[PDB]
Amino acid sequence: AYAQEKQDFVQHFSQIVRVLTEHPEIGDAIARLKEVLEYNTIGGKYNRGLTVVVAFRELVEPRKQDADSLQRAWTVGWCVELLQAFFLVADDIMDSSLTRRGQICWYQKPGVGLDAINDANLLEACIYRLLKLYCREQPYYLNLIELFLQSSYQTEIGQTLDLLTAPQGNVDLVRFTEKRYKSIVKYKTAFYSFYLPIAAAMYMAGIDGEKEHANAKKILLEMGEFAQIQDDYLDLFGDPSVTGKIGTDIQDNKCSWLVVQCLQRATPEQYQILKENYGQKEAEKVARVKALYEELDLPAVFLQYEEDSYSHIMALIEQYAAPLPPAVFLGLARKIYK
Amino acid sequence: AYAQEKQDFVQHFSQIVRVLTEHPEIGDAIARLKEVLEYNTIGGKYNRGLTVVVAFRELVEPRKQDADSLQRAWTVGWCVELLQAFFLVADDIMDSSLTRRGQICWYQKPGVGLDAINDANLLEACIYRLLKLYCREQPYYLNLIELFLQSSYQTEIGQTLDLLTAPQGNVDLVRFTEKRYKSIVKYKTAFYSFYLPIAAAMYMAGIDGEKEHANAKKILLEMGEFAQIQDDYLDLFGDPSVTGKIGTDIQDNKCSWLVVQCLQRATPEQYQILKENYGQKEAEKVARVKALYEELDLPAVFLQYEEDSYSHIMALIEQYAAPLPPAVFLGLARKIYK
Ligand SMILES: O=P(O)(O)C(O)(Cc1cccnc1)P(=O)(O)O
Ligand SMILES: O=P(O)(O)C(O)(Cc1cccnc1)P(=O)(O)O
Ligand SMILES: [Mg+2]
Ligand SMILES: [Mg+2]
Ligand SMILES: [Mg+2]
Ligand SMILES: [Mg+2]
Ligand SMILES: [Mg+2]
Ligand SMILES: [Mg+2]
Repeated sequence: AYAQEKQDFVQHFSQIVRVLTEHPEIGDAIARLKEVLEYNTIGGKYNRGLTVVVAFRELVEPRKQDADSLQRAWTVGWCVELLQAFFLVADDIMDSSLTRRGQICWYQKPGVGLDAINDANLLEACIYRLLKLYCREQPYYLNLIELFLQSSYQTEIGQTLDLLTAPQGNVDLVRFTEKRYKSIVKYKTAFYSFYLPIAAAMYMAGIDGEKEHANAKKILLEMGEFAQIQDDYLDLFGDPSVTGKIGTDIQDNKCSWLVVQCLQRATPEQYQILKENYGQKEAEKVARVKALYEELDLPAVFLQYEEDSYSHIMALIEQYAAPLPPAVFLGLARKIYK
Repeated sequence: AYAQEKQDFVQHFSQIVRVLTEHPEIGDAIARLKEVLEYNTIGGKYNRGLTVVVAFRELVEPRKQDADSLQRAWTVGWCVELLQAFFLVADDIMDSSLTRRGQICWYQKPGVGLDAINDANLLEACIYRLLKLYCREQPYYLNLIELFLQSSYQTEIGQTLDLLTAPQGNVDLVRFTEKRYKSIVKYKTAFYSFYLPIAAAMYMAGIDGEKEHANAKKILLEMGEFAQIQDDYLDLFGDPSVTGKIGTDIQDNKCSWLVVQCLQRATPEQYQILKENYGQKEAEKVARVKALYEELDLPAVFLQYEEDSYSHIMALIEQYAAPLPPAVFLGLARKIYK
C-alpha cells in the first residue's frame, strides 16, 4: 500500500537532492536547481512515484529486492515525480494559474517569472541524470530512457491539443466534443500519469513483452481518462484547501469535461448563456457558467459517471490484468476513486 | 565544405518534416508541430547541423558512406538544429527578444504567446523521435541519446548561470567578472554548439574513446567561448540586417563580454555611468552605455581579441587534433572566424 510508504518515499528525496546538487564554478546554478527541486517536487501526494515503488515490490520476487534494487525503484519513482514537476511548472505558466500544492505557483514568485521555463527544463534533465547514475548498468536502462522520452512526447502532443482547443479570446464551443475531449486527455494525462509508472516497474521487473504492456495500457489509459475528468470536475467544484490550487478552466476557455457535458444537455437559451460567458476573465461571467452547470445538475452527472467509470475500470482489470497481480491495478484504483 | 552542402542539407528538411508529421485524432496537434518546425528550424545558417554532415564525411571511409548511413548523418545534423531551435524559442521568451532570423520571434506572434513554451519542448522531443526512427539499430544509438541529453543539461545549467547573473531590476556589476563570464559561456553555448555536432559525428564513425573525445573537447569548447564572445559583441555592434535579430543584452542586465571588458577599463566616473544606465529598458540609458563602450574603444579591443583567439584556437588544433583530420576543426574555424 501507498498510505504507509508516503513517509518512506519522501525520506529518499534528501538523497535525490544531494546526488543532483553535488566543478565549483556552476555552484550558484546548482544552488538554484536545489531551490527548484525543493519548491516543485515536494508538496504533492506522490501517487505516481509511489506507484512505481509499490508495483515494483509487487512484481519482483522478494529474494530479488536487495538494497540496491530497491534504491533503483525509489529513484525511478522520483523520476516520475520530476517529470510531473516539469510538466506542472510549465503548465501553470501556460494556464495562467495562481497556486499549486497550497502555495503560489513557482513562476508567480517575485524574482522567478518566466525564468521558470528554464527551471522546468532542468527538472526534466534531472530524470536522465538519475537514470544514468543509478540504472546505466541494468538491462532495462534503454527501455526506461525511451519510456520517459515517449511519455514526454505524448504529454506534449496532448498539451498542444489542449491549448489549440482553448484559444484565448475566441469562442470554441464547436470543438468541445466528447471525441476531442477523449483525445486530449489520453495524450496529455493518461500516458504519463498511469501507464508510465506501472510500465517503468514492469521493465525493472524484466516484464518487457509488447502484449503484456498493451494489456496493462488498456486498463491504465482508461483509468487516466477518469483521473482527468475528476481533475476537470474539481477545477470548479473542489475545495482549494483540499486540491491545493485554484481552478482556471472556464477563464482559460478549456475543453473541460464539464463544458462538454453542458453542451450535450443545454437548451438553445443555455447554449447562448455559455457562449456569452465562457472563456473570459470577468468573475461575474465565470459565476454565470458555474450557475448554469449547477442548473444542469452536472455534479450529479459527475457522481453517476464516477460510479459507471469505476465499474468499467474494474471490468477491464478482470479482462486484462493477467498474468500481473490484480493488486497492482486495484491499489491504483483505490488512490483515484474516492 | 559547408557553403556547398547548405542547399543539400536544407533539401532533407522536407523528409524530416514528413516523417515527423505522419492516429487522425491528433491531426490538429500534428499540423501545429509542422508549423512550429517550419517557422523555427528554418532561416538560420545551419552551421551546427552541417558540421555533423561534413565531419561524418571526413571521418568515415567513403566505401562506408552508403545511402542509409548518409541519411542517418543528415538526420542527426537536423537533430542538432532541432536542439538549437528548442533552446532559441525558449531563450527568446526569457530574454524578451523581438526578432530572430529576420522575422518576429515565435512567442511574439499574435496567437502564439506563452504556448511557445510547449512548442519549444516539442522541438526537443522530435530529436529523440528521429534518433529512434533512423538510428535505433546502430551501435552508437545510446551514445547519441546520452550526448543529446547531456548537451541539454549543460546548456540549461549555463542558462541558469546567465539568468542568475542578470537579475531584472537589480544592479549586478559585482558579478560581471571574466571568471563568471567564462563559466556561463562554456555551459550555455560551447558544449551544444561545438562539442555536440563533432562528437555526434565521432560516435557515428565509431570513434567512442574517452581520450579522443576529451582532446576534441579541448579545441571545441575554446572555439565555443569565442563564438559567444562574438555573439555578445554583435548584440550591440552587429547589423540586424545581417544577424537577423535585435540585441537585448544591455536592457536585460546581461554578463556580456562587452560589460566585462568595460568594467576592467572603466575609470570611477565611467563605472558610475555604467551603474546608472545598465540593465534598464530606457532607450536613452542603453544609448549611454553604447557611447561608453565606444569611448573605451571596445570594438578595437574585440578585433584584437578575435586575432588572439584565432591564433590560440589554431595552436590548440596543432596540439590536440590528432589522429582526427585537422580539416574537421579548420572548416569549423572558417565558419566562425570572419
Ligand atoms: O493540475 P492541472 O493544472 O489542473 C492539470 O491537470 C495539469 C496537467 C499538466 C500536463 C498534463 N496533464 C495535466 P490541467 O491539464 O492543466 O487541468
Ligand atoms: O541568439 P542569442 O539570443 O544572442 C543567444 O546566443 C542564444 C543562446 C541560447 C541558449 C544558449 N546559448 C545561446 P544568448 O545566449 O541569449 O545571447
Ligand atoms: Mg493547468
Ligand atoms: Mg493545462
Ligand atoms: Mg485541471
Ligand atoms: Mg537570447
Ligand atoms: Mg539568452
Ligand atoms: Mg546574444
